Order: sequence, then C-alpha cells, then structure tokens
Amino acid sequence: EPPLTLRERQILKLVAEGKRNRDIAELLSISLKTVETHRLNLMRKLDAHNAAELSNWARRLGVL
Amino acid sequence: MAQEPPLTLRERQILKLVAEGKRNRDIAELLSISLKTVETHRLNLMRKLDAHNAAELSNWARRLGVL
Repeated sequence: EPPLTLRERQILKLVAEGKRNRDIAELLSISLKTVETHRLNLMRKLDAHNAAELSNWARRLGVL
Repeated sequence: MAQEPPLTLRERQILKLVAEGKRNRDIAELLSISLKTVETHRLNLMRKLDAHNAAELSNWARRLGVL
C-alpha cells in the first residue's frame, strides 16, 4: 500500500530478482548514481511504511 | 530475539471463560474462588498478553530494521 513511483516499482522488481546496481543502470540506461538515489528513496519509503504499520499495530494492541 | 513467560493453565481457564461471555462473578462461582482472585488473574493474564504482544512487535521492528 506504500506510494511508489513506477520507476521505483521497476527498481524494486529488479532488486527482488537479484540484479546488481550496475545491472540496473545498464538495463534502464541511467547513471549508477541515479540508481542509488532511487534505491535510497525506495528503501526509505519501505522503512517508513513498515514503521507506520508496526506503529499502527502497537496502537491497536495498546502496547509500547 | 525477545522471549516471554506463557499463560498458566489457571490463566488459560479464566481466559476461555471470559471468551465465553462469563462475568467475573460467574467465573468466581464456577471455580469457587474469591472475586478478588478472579480479577487478579484477569489482570495478570492481560499483562502477559501485552508483554507477548510488545515482544512480537519489537522482534519484527528489529527484523525489519525500523526505529
């Protein structure tokens, strides 16, 4: 349910398959630095989503 | 990586009885114990459930790298 761009979804798809940052850069014809920026943004959205989820469960369970 | 003491047989009994819509007085009569004892068991039971639940969420927070 986390909001991702299509480009982030694509990189997420490629990361989940097992591709390396250098493979992704070739596949999408973008610079390596761009890939990493995308992956950092991706990893922060995921973490934020995970934290929000766990936080909502803590409130539902009345703990922490 | 966190572990909690499970509910006792007596605590599981009260829990089952509460889940079946029994009031504290009903339970006290059924088990012939004091009302204060039933309430104390219910308080200990909820404290253990909270701790199980808090450890579960903390474990997942650790596994997922959050906070």
